[PDB]
Amino acid sequence: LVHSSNNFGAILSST
Amino acid sequence: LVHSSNNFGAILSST
Amino acid sequence: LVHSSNNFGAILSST
Amino acid sequence: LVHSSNNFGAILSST
Amino acid sequence: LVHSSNNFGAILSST
Amino acid sequence: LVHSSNNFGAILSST
Amino acid sequence: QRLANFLVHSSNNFGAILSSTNVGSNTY
Amino acid sequence: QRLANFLVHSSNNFGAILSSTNVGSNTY
Amino acid sequence: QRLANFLVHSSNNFGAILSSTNVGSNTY
Amino acid sequence: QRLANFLVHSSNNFGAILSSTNVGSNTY
Amino acid sequence: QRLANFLVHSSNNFGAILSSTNVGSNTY
Amino acid sequence: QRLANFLVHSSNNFGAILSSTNVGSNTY
Amino acid sequence: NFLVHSSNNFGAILSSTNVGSNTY
Amino acid sequence: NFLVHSSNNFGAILSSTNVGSNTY
Amino acid sequence: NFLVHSSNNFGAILSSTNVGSNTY
Amino acid sequence: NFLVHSSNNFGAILSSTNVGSNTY
Amino acid sequence: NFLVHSSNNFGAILSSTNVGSNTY
Amino acid sequence: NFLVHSSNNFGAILSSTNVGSNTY
Repeated sequence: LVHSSNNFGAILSST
Repeated sequence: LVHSSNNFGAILSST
Repeated sequence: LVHSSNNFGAILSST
Repeated sequence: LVHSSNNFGAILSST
Repeated sequence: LVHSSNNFGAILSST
Repeated sequence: LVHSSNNFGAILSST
Repeated sequence: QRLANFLVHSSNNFGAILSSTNVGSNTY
Repeated sequence: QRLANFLVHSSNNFGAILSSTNVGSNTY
Repeated sequence: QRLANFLVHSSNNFGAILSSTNVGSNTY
Repeated sequence: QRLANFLVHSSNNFGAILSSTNVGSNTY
Repeated sequence: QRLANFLVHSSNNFGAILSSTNVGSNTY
Repeated sequence: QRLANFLVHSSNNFGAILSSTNVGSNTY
Repeated sequence: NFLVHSSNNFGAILSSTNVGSNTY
Repeated sequence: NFLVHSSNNFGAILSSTNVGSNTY
Repeated sequence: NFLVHSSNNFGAILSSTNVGSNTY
Repeated sequence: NFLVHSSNNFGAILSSTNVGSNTY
Repeated sequence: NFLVHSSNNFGAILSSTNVGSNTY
Repeated sequence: NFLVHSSNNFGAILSSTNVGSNTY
């Protein structure tokens, strides 16, 4: 589960 | 489950 | 579970 | 579980 | 479990 | 468990 | 969530880019 | 969450970029 | 969370970048 | 959390970068 | 947590960087 | 935690860096 | 095989070159 | 085979070149 | 095989080059 | 095989080069 | 095989080079 | 095999080079 709030940057998730 | 609120950036998810 | 609030930087998560 | 608040830097997590 | 508050630097965690 | 508050430096943790 | 009076400029690139530039080769 | 009067400039790149530049080779 | 009157400039790069620059080779 | 009147300049790089620069080789 | 009137300049690099620079080789 | 009126300049490097510089080889 | 290249310049030359200012 | 190339310039030349300003 | 290259310059030359200012 | 290269300069030359100012 | 290279300079030359100012 | 290289300079030359100022 990935939760993001007010993301102005770059988010990278690898599973 | 991916939840995004107010995303101004770049979000990358790989599963 | 990944939770991010007000992320202005770069977040990288590898599992 | 990864929790980030007000992240202006670069966060790298490898598991 | 990793908790970060007001991170302006670079945080690296390897497990 | 790693807890960081007001981190302006570089923190490296290896386990 | 309340947000107001904010200007956002976002640019995202996911594609390979190849650029070649030549300026010159003039005889005077 | 309340946010106001903020300007954001975000640039993100995930793609390989190759750039070649040549300036010169002029005869005077 | 209350945030106001803040300017943010964020640049993130995850891609390999190759740059070649040549300036010169002029005959006077 | 209350934050105000702050300017942030953040640059993050995770990609290999190769740069070549040549200046010169002029005949006068 | 209360924070105000602060300027932050953060630069982070995690990638290998190779730089080559040549200046000269001019005949006068 | 209360913090105010502070300027922070942080630089962090985790990547190998190779730099080559040549200046000279001019004939006068 | 006789080849001659002659270039003569007597005029002031001003050159300005800008390459860049790209956002990715 | 006789080839002659002659270029003569006596006029002031001003050149401005801009390449870039692209957003991706 | 006779080849002659001659370049003569008598004019003031001003050159400005900028390469960079790219944000990634 | 006779080759001659001659370059003559009599004009003041001003060159400015900037390479960099890139943010990653 | 006869080769001659001649370069003559009589003009003041000013060169400024900047390489760097990159943020990573 | 006869090769001649001649370079003659009579003009004042000023060269400034800066390489660095990079933040990592």
